[PDB]
Amino acid sequence: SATDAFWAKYTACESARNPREKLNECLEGNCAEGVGMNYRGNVSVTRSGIECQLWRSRYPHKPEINSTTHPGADLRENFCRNPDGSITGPWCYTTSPTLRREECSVPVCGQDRVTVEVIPR
Repeated sequence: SATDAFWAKYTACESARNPREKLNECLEGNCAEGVGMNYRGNVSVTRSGIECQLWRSRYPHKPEINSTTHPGADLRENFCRNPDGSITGPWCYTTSPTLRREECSVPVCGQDRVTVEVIPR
């Protein structure tokens, strides 16, 4: 990227961007800013208890999204991402053969809560 590079980040952090606290936190990948483009977390499981598959690991599911199309997105071994712009949030491809994909529960930035509720045992 470069300046496509600055927009990528700028876009993703347009809402948390005024106060430097609010805006760094965002670039600091750790919590989700609206649907979670800003997110360089560390959460390897879906909201239901399932273990995310590797981004390059391409079995049980073959991903259309691949770090080889989403220069963008940090499709770093099996963490939870949001390379598309999903309403539900940073998601991941499950390792359960009948669950292609599911979102992940992640810390929101600022008003701490959870992106989506985690399913009980």
